[PDB]
Amino acid sequence: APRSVDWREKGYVTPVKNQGQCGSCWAFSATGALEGQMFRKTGRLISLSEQNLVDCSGPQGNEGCNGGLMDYAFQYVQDNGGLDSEESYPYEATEESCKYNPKYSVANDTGFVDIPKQEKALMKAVATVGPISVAIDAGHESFLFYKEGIYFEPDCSSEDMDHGVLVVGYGFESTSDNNKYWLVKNSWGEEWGMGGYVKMAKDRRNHCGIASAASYPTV
Ligand SMILES: *[C@@H](C(=O)OCC)[C@H](O)C(=O)N[C@@H](CC(C)C)C(=O)NCCC(C)C
Repeated sequence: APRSVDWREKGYVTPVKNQGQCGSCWAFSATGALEGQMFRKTGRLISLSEQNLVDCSGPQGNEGCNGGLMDYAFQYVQDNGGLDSEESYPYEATEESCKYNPKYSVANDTGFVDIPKQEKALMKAVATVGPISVAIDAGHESFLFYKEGIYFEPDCSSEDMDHGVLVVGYGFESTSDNNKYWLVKNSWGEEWGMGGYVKMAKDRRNHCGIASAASYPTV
């Protein structure tokens, strides 16, 4: 695997979005990964509807603004046979009745792959697949008010993950102990962190659980 990967450099990643006051992180992490795989497949980068997932993927186990899972979202897209564009079904930060329209479907997937729960397995996936949906422990004020640099929270849990985000690459901080990081796309707007991104400690014992719930859709 390469020592450094950053899929934003190759056009795989839409601009940072903002979930607002809705527990819909799972939907944004899911659209992020599917946007990456659809771009690899077609060469077209098209923003996808988190609202479609919020309103319609209840049968697969998601709960709208009361949470969900990226794998459930990938299953909905497979079950449903498509997912609408962001443009045609824009984000509302509240759940309403399902309004999926196949006429505006711009994506599909055939399932998903759950990655083994090891950071080096996550590294290979990021290097060979593209952006990867992951779960992290985001429940600390150090993370809420994160500004820049490599985030490391000694109290972070590797099993109490609560926030779905997107790993778009990894790297190392030039000038050899605790220098590696994951490049993570968050869904809290472009003002949060580093243009919406956070560098999360890598190879420091699965910090904040980043490798415990990693997955991507198959297209
Ligand atoms: C994520 C979120 O929006 O928090 C940022 C404020 C949601 O809380 C959420 O869906 N969390 C989720 C696990 C993530 C995807 C790692 C969860 O708790 N799922 C179980 C709840 C059930 C509705 C599936």
